Amino acid sequence: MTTRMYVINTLSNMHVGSGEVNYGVIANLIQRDSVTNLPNINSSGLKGAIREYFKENEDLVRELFGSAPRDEKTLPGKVRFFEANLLSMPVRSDKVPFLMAISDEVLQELITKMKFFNCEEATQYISHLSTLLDNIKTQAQGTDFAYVFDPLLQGAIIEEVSIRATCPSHIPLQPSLKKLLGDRLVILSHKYFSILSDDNHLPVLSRNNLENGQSANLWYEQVLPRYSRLYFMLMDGNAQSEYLKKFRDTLCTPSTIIQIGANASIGYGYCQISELSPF
RNA sequence: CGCCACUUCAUGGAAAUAAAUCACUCACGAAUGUCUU
Repeated sequence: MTTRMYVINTLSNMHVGSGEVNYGVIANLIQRDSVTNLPNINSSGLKGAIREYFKENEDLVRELFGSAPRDEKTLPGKVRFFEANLLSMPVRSDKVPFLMAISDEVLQELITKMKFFNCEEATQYISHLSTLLDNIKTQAQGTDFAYVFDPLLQGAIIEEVSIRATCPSHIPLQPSLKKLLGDRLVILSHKYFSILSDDNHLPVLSRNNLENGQSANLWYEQVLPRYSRLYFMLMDGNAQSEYLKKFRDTLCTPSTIIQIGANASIGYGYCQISELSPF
C-alpha cells in the first residue's frame, strides 16, 4: 500500500520514441534521461502501456488509471507512475553470447532512489547493495574494473569496449541480487556502461518502404537491446485492495506480457513486469 | 670370310601478373499542431 519497485525485463527490442529533432543518420531515437543520458521510459508511456493491457477490465482501469480521454466525467487516477530508468543491459561477450552489464553509478542511483522513495522491501536491498558496492570500491581502488561473479565467467571479454572480466572471490553476490540484476552479471565502471549505451553502440536498424519493387523511403531506427532491464516506481496512493491486488497479480503473472514502445506489430518492446521480491 | 655385343633413360628456367574493390536511386513520406470534462 506504498511505493513499490518494478522491473521491466524486455523480452524483445524496445523503441520508445523521443520525438526529438535528429541531427544525424538515425531518424527515430529512443527516450533518454535529460541528466544522465541513460535510456529511459517516460511515465506517460508506462501508464499508456499498462492501461492498454488492462483496458478490458474497465473497473480496474477507472479505479487505478482514471477516466478515458473521451469520458463525460473525469476521475483522477489513484496510481502514480514514475520514470523507468535503465538497470542492466546485455553486452556482447566471447565465452557467453552476452552478459548483463551494470555500473557502479547506476547501483548508487538505485540505492539513492530506494532510500528516497522508501520501497516496500527497500531496507534489506539497500544494506546488501551498499555492502556489495563498498566491496567493489575496496577491490577496485580507483581503477577501471569489470567484475564477474560466476567463476566460469572469469576472463570474459566485453567486445565493444575491449576490457576483460575479473573475478573477485571475496565479493559474494546474494541470490536475490542475482534475481534483481540478472544472470551472468558484470559490474563495470560507468564510463564503460555509458560508452556501451551511447548512440554509436545501441543497435541501429535500416528500414525500407517498397512500392512495386521500388524503394519509396529509407530511414534508420534505434532500439533498446532485448533482455535489458529497467526499473520504475509505482505509487498507488490508497486504492481498493481488491483492484490493487488484481493489478499486482496480473502484472506478476508469468504469462503476462506488456507492450511498451512504438512498433507493436513487428514485436518491439514486449516485457514482463516483476515486483521487488523480499530479500 | 668366320665369330661376337656393350653403354646412356632429365636436367636447368618460368610456379602467377595487371584492371576493376562497389556504383546509382531512395536518406524519411502521410496523419495528428491539441482534444474531452
